[PDB]
Amino acid sequence: GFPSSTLAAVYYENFVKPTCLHIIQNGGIQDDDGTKYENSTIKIIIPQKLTTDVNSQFQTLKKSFQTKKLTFDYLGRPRNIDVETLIQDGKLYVIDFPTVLSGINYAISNLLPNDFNSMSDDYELILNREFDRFIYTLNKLALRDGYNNLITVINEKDI
Amino acid sequence: GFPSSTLAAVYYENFVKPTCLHIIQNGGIQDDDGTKYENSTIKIIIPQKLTTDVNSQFQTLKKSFQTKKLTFDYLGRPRNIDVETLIQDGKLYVIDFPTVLSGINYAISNLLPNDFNSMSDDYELILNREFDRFIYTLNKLALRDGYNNLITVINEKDI
Ligand SMILES: Nc1nc2c(ncn2[C@@H]2O[C@@H]3COP(=O)(O)O[C@H]4[C@@H](O)[C@H](n5cnc6c(=O)[nH]c(N)nc65)O[C@@H]4COP(=O)(O)O[C@H]3[C@H]2O)c(=O)[nH]1
Ligand SMILES: [Ca+2]
Ligand SMILES: [Ca+2]
Repeated sequence: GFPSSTLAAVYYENFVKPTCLHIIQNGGIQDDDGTKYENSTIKIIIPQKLTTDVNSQFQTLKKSFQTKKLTFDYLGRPRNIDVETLIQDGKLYVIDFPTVLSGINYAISNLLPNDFNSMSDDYELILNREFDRFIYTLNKLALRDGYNNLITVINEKDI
Repeated sequence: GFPSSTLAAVYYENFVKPTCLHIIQNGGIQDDDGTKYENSTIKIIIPQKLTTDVNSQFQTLKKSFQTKKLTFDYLGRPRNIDVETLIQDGKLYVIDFPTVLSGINYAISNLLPNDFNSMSDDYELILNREFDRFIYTLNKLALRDGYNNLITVINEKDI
């Protein structure tokens, strides 16, 4: 249907779902010191602006949240899973800025005059519609699988 | 625009492009024994059928091509890059079955009667249209950046 929905579907199937299954099946995510955090949950961060350099955007968010990388395998997966994590008060949070959101910039290209400015109300509307579709798809798939209470999706503007 | 185009754009920006830049900037990909292969190129494999278990599909293709995993960092990237590789006659091939293609199944859901069979001519047409858009987008972006000669995109049916 909409590109933003399909990007949420691959992000869910190939990242969020196996992360949730690891949390459930492993009894949590393990830190460097060997502590396993049964109470592991996921915060998915939607940025206020979407840049054409999501790698630098990721780095700036990692610095701001003071996260560190942990890694785990999910059986059958082609590659390991890497997560940015914060540990507070006996709880672990995966804090993910999805690199898949770069696809939204590709989509929107055709929807704007190509003299467009990123700060305009028109542009804020079109981007927010794509984010709304992405968020709904992510939540729909998580709810269907029973992982609603493991995942929250937060817009940067609302922090 | 089309979901399949947007999936190609994220696959290109967040995987194919940094792989190409590593090959160019590093003077190739390095094997376990320390041999660096200046002649490193990418074969992107489009499957004949798209399953709802791309992880098992990836494993079956890895077994058939007899590839092994190599890993490298690309400066600024949130995570390392993992590639399946084959080495033959002084040349290295990245052989990638893109897990992003799972998104095409999500897209197509609405386009078929939901009593549909995967083997029908109708279904072969709709899937092939999505693959055609994915391939064109990948090639367009690679050509724009100058990486056309590093990448070939092969349909499994044509091997
Ligand atoms: N934090 C975290 N997020 C993850 C991880 N794996 C997947 N994701 C997230 O899930 C999205 C979809 O991944 P995909 O469908 O496998 O689709 C992927 C996959 O086909 C390919 N790709 C990305 N990284 C690699 C890699 O290291 N090796 C290979 N062979 N392909 C990769 O590029 C596509 C697009 O990737 P993105 O735009 O980055 O979009 C990714 C990213 O936002 C992970 O280990 N950690
Ligand atoms: Ca939730
Ligand atoms: Ca080519």
